[PDB]
Amino acid sequence: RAIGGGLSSVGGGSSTIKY
Repeated sequence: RAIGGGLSSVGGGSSTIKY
Protein backbone atom coordinates (compact mmCIF):
# COMPACT_ATOMS: atom_id res chain seq x y z
CA ARG A 1 0.00 0.00 0.00
CA ALA A 2 1.05 3.63 0.45
CA ILE A 3 2.00 2.89 4.04
CA GLY A 4 4.83 0.63 2.95
CA GLY A 5 7.23 2.01 5.56
CA GLY A 6 9.21 -0.65 7.42
CA LEU A 7 10.67 -0.34 10.92
CA SER A 8 13.80 -2.11 9.67
CA SER A 9 14.33 0.91 7.41
CA VAL A 10 14.84 3.12 10.45
CA GLY A 11 18.38 4.52 10.64
CA GLY A 12 20.51 5.84 13.49
CA GLY A 13 19.89 2.60 15.39
CA SER A 14 16.91 1.77 17.61
CA SER A 15 18.31 0.03 20.70
CA THR A 16 20.73 2.93 20.93
CA ILE A 17 18.43 4.39 23.58
CA LYS A 18 18.67 1.15 25.54
CA TYR A 19 15.13 0.68 26.86
